[PDB]
Amino acid sequence: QCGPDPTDAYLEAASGPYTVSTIRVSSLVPGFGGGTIHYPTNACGGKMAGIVVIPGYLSRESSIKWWGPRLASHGFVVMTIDTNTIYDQPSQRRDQIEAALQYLVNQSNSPSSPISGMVDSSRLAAVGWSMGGGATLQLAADGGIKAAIALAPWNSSINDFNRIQVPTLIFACQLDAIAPVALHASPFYNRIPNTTPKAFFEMTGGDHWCANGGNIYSALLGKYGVSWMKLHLDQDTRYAPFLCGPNHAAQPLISEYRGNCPYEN
Repeated sequence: QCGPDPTDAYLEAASGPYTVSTIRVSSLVPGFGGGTIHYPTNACGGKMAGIVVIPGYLSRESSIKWWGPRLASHGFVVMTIDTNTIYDQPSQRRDQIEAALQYLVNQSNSPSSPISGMVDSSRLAAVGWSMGGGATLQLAADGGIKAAIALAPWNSSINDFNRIQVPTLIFACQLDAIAPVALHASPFYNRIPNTTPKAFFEMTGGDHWCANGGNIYSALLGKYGVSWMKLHLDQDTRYAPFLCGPNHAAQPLISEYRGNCPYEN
């Protein structure tokens, strides 16, 4: 689709090619707690996919805000959000992801928004951390987003994740003591139907915050995360060989990889 041919260095860089502007979204917005819209101002032309990023229990927008610039600078409209309260529960978080996505669609079709005309509503995704990652997987099981990324997800083991038909990438944090991989990210990944494109990247040594960015894992998180959205939202197959082919487990910072490559289409 749009932009430079990708390379490892280009995808591992702290910033993608585009300058990013931001809009503050007030907490008075209906259906979620406000946040920040990130959008590129010099991307090559058309409408873009829209992405919502949601934090976990007890946590604010600031905890996941790193994903906003990193995705937006590669040609996405990306809204990092607060929930209504930091104590919100899993199904409430799932409802708020959906309200936030609806907000991006509504503002793109508004006469008073800097992102008027910029969001393609057929190409929407969610990124979520912890309880917000469990809520992202729940939304994925409902079927109405086009891609999902879960960051150290936490969820009840009673779930519908064996119904997920949405391409899903899970980042697991090897030493997670809040959502231990063996009890959360790993069984969630396993249950996703094997007819659904999926990937599992476990980060060596990571605690529960490891997949939030702004740390030693940034280069790999950003490379795989942007490649996931480019491949599955934009259908940009130039990003497939960064996800399918490489010996991911040879990386010092990868302690386990799973996937069902090649992603056919």
